[PDB]
Amino acid sequence: DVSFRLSGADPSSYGMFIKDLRNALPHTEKVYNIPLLLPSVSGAGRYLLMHLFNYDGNTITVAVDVTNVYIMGYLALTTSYFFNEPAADLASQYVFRSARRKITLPYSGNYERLQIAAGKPREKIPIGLPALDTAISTLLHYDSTAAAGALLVLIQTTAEAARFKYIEQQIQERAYRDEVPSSATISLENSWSGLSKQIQLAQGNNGVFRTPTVLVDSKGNRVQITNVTSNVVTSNIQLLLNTKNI
Ligand SMILES: *[C@@H]1O[C@H](CO)[C@@H](O)[C@H](O)[C@H]1NC(C)=O
Repeated sequence: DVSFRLSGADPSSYGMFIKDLRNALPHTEKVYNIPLLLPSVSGAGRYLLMHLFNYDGNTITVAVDVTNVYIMGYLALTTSYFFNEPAADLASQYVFRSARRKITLPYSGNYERLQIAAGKPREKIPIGLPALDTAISTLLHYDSTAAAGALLVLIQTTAEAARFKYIEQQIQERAYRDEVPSSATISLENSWSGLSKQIQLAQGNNGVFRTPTVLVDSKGNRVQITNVTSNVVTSNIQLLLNTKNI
């Protein structure tokens, strides 16, 4: 398991949590020195548990699929909650089985569905450590509309930060003040699968992408990533979605 406590949290302790999260995901090989997530894991070993504690010390446990860093569900006191999707239902066969009751959320875990449920795009939802504190607190008691926004915050401040150093740094900058994600942050989130694929395809193609990936940079400028010498590949991305899952 991995843990993070909002009480006394700072950029360093958050950085340690994101390091722990990354290090808890298994891999047998690296591609261009980036860990390649496994094609599959059978049984309960597929799921990592993240223990998150809000400022008051109340906690939820979040179940994460270690092959794709997708959040499947979470436990709050004696109630488990899972996304309304086959991968999440499968996860519910292995984690939080001791919950007194299980609620299936009225949406799947993908960004478009969560944004519909929340009533707003994540362009408009502030993120940061204070927002994460709020998100944990919200998830402690069932409210499906509120939970959608909370889960958008949760996914970005955990999984997406694990996947991209830039996003981790963006949250560290929001340690004591929330701010909506940069357009670059959104671009990277939307491009993780694509980047992961092209970095793997580059292995037998002299480091060259078969298809360029279009991103937005830190200054709001759109750019094409064409090969593995790009800063996105050398410095930023920290985990690759296995092409067998793309
Ligand atoms: C590879 O990417 C670099 C740096 O982003 C770029 O300047 C260059 O034109 C690209 N080279 C090839 C062969 O695609």
